[PDB]
Amino acid sequence: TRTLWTTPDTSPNCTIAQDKDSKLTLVLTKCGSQILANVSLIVVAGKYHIINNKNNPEIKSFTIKLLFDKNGVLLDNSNLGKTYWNFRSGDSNVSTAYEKAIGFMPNLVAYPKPSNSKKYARDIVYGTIYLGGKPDQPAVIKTTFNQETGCEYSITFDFSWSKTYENVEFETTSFTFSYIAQQ
Amino acid sequence: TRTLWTTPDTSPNCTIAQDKDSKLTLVLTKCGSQILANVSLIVVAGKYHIINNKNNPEIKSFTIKLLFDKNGVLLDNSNLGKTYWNFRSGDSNVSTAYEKAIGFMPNLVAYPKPSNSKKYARDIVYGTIYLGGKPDQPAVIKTTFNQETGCEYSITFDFSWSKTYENVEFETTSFTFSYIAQQ
Amino acid sequence: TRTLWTTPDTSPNCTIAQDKDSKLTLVLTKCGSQILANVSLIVVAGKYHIINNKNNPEIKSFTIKLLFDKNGVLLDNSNLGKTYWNFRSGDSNVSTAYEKAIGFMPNLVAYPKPSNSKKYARDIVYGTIYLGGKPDQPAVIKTTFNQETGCEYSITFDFSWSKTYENVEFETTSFTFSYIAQQ
Repeated sequence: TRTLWTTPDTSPNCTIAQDKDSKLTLVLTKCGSQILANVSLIVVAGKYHIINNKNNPEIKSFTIKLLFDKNGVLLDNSNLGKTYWNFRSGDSNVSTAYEKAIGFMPNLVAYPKPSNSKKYARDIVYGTIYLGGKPDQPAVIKTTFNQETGCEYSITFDFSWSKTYENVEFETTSFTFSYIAQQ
Repeated sequence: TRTLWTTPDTSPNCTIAQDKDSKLTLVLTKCGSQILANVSLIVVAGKYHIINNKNNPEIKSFTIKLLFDKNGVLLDNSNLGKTYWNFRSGDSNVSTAYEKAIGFMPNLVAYPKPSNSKKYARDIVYGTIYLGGKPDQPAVIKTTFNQETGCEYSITFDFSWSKTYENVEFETTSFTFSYIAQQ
Repeated sequence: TRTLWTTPDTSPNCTIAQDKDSKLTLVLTKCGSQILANVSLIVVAGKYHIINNKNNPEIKSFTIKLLFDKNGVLLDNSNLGKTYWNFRSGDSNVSTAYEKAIGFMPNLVAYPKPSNSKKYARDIVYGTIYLGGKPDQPAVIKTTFNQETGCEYSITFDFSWSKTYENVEFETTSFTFSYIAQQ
């Protein structure tokens, strides 16, 4: 499978700025032609952990890329660690190894490659999450489909602020969206 | 079925202002009592294609109506073209229009018809999409259930901008919501 | 089952400020590891029915708590009435009470208890609903998971305004979100 996730375990699984500096809590759940997605992010390390824009005003956005082969396995030059990401059983993920989740991938027809044809804005799903769950502390999470090259399919999360933040931990609220499946 | 959609093909399928001037990319996917919906809009023609509010400040909202008989077939005086809209098999629809679509329709109990009784606002699901996928360029998408007359069921999208736009193509981001099913 | 709901009937089922003063229209629908949730609120009685902030500027937020035992039955010191809340069969509920809908519950792993650790903000799902479906009249709906004590699981809705409202009926638009299931 119903579900292809990174375990909810919060053992860091994502490399933004330095090795295993973050936990991306992505959960994809197939309902026929739509994948239902729930996403969250805890930076625990280095750049992007604590934000001081009085210090570093240049720092106010970053990116996490998920790339996939013709089959839909995570290509290990994705920001996300390949081991934790696999179809879920219970509190774990069937262990074994991931293979053949096509149609967990976003539809190429619906969400074309940049090369294949002129892209429209339906490729994108803007959402807003909140740092520390504080209403005064929002940030944007622009999810973008099959727009990376060096892969057959992409999901790519772009995080951005626009507010000058002084000592704010980048741990987000949950956000939910859907996209159209390849099959 | 799982899914009732307009093909993602982007061959114009919707009549807002003039014949086939737009592509409504609606995708309904039944999860028991809830329909999970993903919606997008590309205007390609005439009024509402390029927005100049310096020229036409009066122009900042329009409407797309989906009407359904007792059975849940699109009544062909809906803004959406009746041919492209049918239960999905592959990237097409078996290309013979459906007969038994009910319970893709929004619940009359939950979302009543405009009776004498006190009407509550739970009929409505406000969302925000973004023109050209630009954060500076938002617009509203008020989805409204079973409030149109001359039909048994309605889904109706109301698009509005508070913002004075100078030469902006009305092509939207994806937006996802859910409603309660009739059956 | 697919669905665990409060009937869509407008018969008050929730106690905010005084006995049965409100109708919470909560609808949980299991798609594997994610619950897809649709929520609405009609206050019909007493404090929080009509809002005058010229009169009572102190009044601009309130809370509805859903509590669950190890098994996932609503504990009857929840704001929501235990009788109307049960797995859906037609537009009714088989009128025989459920025990142990676990995995309609939010995951403890994902959404931990306030257990003496660093708590992260992924517990929370901020949304905005609109009073009377009027764009000028928004309110916030901070949904928060497993953060209440005297229970094994919690869903808790926090409603807040920040705008001075003069004679506004607190009846909301629908709002849709998802959380990760326990199992």
